[PDB]
Amino acid sequence: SMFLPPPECPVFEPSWEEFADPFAFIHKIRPIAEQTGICKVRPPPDWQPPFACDVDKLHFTPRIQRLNELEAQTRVRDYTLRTFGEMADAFKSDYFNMPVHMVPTELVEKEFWRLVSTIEEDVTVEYGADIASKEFGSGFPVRDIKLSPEEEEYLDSGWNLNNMPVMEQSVLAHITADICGMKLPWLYVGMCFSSFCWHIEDHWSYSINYLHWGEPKTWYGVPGYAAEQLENVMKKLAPELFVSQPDLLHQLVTIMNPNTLMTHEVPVYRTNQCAGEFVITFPRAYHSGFNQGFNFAEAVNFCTVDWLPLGRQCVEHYRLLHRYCVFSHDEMICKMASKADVLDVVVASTVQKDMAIMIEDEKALRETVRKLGVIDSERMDFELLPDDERQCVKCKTTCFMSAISCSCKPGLLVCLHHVKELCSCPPYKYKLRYRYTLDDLYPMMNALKLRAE
Ligand SMILES: O=C(O)/C=C/C(=O)O
Ligand SMILES: [Mn+2]
Ligand SMILES: [Mn+2]
Ligand SMILES: [Mn+2]
Ligand SMILES: [Mn+2]
Ligand SMILES: [Zn+2]
Repeated sequence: SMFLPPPECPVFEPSWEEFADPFAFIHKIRPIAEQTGICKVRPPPDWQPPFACDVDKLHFTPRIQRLNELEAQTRVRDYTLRTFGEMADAFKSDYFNMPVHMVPTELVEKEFWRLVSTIEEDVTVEYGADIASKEFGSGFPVRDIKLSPEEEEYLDSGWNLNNMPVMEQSVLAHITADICGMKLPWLYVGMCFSSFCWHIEDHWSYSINYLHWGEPKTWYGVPGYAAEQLENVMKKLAPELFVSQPDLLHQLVTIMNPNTLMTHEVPVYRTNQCAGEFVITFPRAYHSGFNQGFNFAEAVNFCTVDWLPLGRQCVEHYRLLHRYCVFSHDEMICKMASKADVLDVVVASTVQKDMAIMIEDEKALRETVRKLGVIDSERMDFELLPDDERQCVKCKTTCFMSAISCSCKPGLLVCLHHVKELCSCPPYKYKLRYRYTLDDLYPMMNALKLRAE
């Protein structure tokens, strides 16, 4: 009894009516799926986008992966798709001395958790993980090169993961301070035992993952509500993963047995995602897994109106951890407000709610730094500053509403939580740099209120 598989995560089979709008559907399943963190979505049976690729003209460089539980790996030779598949299939086939398509999923799972926990075995595999480029395009059809009408039906589908980010019910859309990390689909070419470590998404966003083809992808997921609980457990067993590092290029992640989590009463769910199925991860929902064999997946992050409050909670949490932000949440809120006329009216209503909190928090923060003896002030267009030039020098948060500077430490900023941390000149030498006066802010919100009624 080495491995006791976690209970199955929820599986949805939307009707074509239900399926019509992804954000509508995702909102409907949310009460269920956020209780399990991950869920699986089976498109209607005839929904099948064409995958078409030259297996010989796609090259990529693969990440080498040693399979050791609790060992630190960082988030992020040449193969064609075909050479990789030849390698992948030969590996699984030899590992089990079985026909590569005949190994039971149960067994691959059990064997995965055995080999990551045994120190004698030093199994190393290779993964491909990379964004859509001209050198490595989407597995979905994109508008250009000429498409068949089969491909054009799927060109504008909500579930084409290229359109998913930029749709109307979506929030990361009209961000202009762009991410690419979170706007653009990622492609994963898997092989047997290649894995992805426990993580949650940047800014606690949703993600959606489509397995285009090949053998299944096994997932473990934890509901967002048990996030910290999982983190406590992981802290206890692998504390060097929690040594805060100088960038998001350094955040440490690990493979860890879901049985270990279950023993400590952290709820874990599993699923085998098969070709043509979607997995959706909910905000702050931890997840990990491994591939059963040669396969091809595409994934993208996204943010709904449901998420906006969590997005603010996350940036707050990021500041306590002194973790770097991918983008400014406030800055996004204000870009939206400044486009209140062309916003979906449910979106505008939700932004207004978040903006009202932002403004009230900002009011109190400014009152506080005033009582500290910071008197001087000057407007500053923070969004013009490269991110490295507007991070709080203590908590590393990306400044947008306001910051404090000082002639004594030129170029340096702190957010208004860390006024004491800028330098040691007296606070009459400090300057409050701010994007907006409170008087600017209230009209922006009223624009949102007018749009929503
Ligand atoms: O490795 C993958 O295919 C996916 C990981 C994820 O969606 O987090
Ligand atoms: Mn096969
Ligand atoms: Mn090992
Ligand atoms: Mn993920
Ligand atoms: Mn602090
Ligand atoms: Zn700060």
